[PDB]
Amino acid sequence: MNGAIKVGAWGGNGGSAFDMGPAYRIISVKIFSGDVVDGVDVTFTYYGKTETRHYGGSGGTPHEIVLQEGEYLVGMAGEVANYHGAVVLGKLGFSTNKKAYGPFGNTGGTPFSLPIAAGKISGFFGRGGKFLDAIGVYLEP
Amino acid sequence: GAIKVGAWGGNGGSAFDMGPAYRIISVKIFSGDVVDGVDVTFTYYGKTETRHYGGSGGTPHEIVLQEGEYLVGMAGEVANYHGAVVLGKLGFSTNKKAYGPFGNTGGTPFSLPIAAGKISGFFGRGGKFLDAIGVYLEP
Ligand SMILES: C[C@@H]1O[C@@H](O)[C@@H](O)[C@H](O)[C@@H]1O
Ligand SMILES: C[C@@H]1O[C@@H](O)[C@@H](O)[C@H](O)[C@@H]1O
Ligand SMILES: [Cl-]
Ligand SMILES: [Cl-]
Ligand SMILES: [Cl-]
Ligand SMILES: [Cl-]
Ligand SMILES: [Cl-]
Repeated sequence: MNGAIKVGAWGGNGGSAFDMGPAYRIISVKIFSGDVVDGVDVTFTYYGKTETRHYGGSGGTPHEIVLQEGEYLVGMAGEVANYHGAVVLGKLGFSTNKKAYGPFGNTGGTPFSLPIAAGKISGFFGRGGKFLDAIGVYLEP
Repeated sequence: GAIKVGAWGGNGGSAFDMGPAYRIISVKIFSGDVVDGVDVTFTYYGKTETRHYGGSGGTPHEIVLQEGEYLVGMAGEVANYHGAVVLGKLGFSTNKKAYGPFGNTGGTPFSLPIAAGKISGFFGRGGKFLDAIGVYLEP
């Protein structure tokens, strides 16, 4: 994009592209998991108004990360998994400058990790179908 | 300023920190069983410098960047090796080719695809082998 740093897409090539773009501020992220990651719902500030986007499928059970002020997403790790034929995220977690969350989901696979020594996660993108085939992030300082 | 991603690997060795370069020219990865070391050669504020990270061992494999060839990928495997935790395998992708991975000791893998941006620099820890490595990213 427009001076943007986009990192990954980890996962399979199934499903449909989704691209959140960068946010001014991520308010909350909400991961839906059972066996795998079903989806992610994101809520953020763009242009001064609140927006919420719904990625991946609609299944699974929510795990909500509510960023306090001064809390930033500075890590994301998971496991790329075969699952009933499709390659999707079997596990997904996140770290802020305060706590870790997850990983959510119960299907192991080939792991990925993204420690962000400097910067934060500013947005998301990836692939979505019945479940969360794949996920990447936007970065910024 | 910068966007630093990772340090994948162990906590032994001494830290290193190339900082971001203007352009990267070549990366050289010495490996045997594991990843012994990396040489980087790059331009920086009108100079040309080289740095060697980690040890003296291994057989080299060179990535020489062409006109408008960026590093847009790094990937390998964190490893326990006769004690120390080190890069056991390591490879890069340019926007034209994949290279490697070099080294022959699996373990727990990592992948950093860059969909938008480039690797402009390295940091990490090194000793006799390449204990840990991370990268600086830029648009
Ligand atoms: C109630 C449980 O909460 C977490 O442990 C999830 O990983 C499970 O999938 C389930 O939602
Ligand atoms: C390969 C997969 O096998 C089982 O997991 C089924 O329930 C799926 O629908 C698919 O058939
Ligand atoms: Cl140094
Ligand atoms: Cl470069
Ligand atoms: Cl040196
Ligand atoms: Cl570029
Ligand atoms: Cl060592």
